[PDB]
Amino acid sequence: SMSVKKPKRDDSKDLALCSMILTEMETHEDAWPFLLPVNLKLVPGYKKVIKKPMDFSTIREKLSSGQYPNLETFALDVRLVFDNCETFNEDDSDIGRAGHNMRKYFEKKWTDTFK
Repeated sequence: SMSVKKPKRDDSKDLALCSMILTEMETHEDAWPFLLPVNLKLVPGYKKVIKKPMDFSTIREKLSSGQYPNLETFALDVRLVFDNCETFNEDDSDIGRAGHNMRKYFEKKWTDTFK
């Protein structure tokens, strides 16, 4: 509360570490469904159904331009990528499986880096 603060967690390396995680996600072989925004002209249903599209390129641009105020808003956008994928794709499809694999990969790196 006012003039009463928890001890300062060092957040000075957060930007660099989120960039590293994002690099690892970008270079994973199963990243291909997520590298670029879904083409809303060419994919029926996507625009109406997925209220907040997100992809790795868009996360990378947001990261590089100071549009994440803290590491939790970064993790929210990454998880959005996988939540969208599950909304639109059957679990038993290549893209559906890609999304489960990538979410697992991400959550481990996240825990190991920060928790």
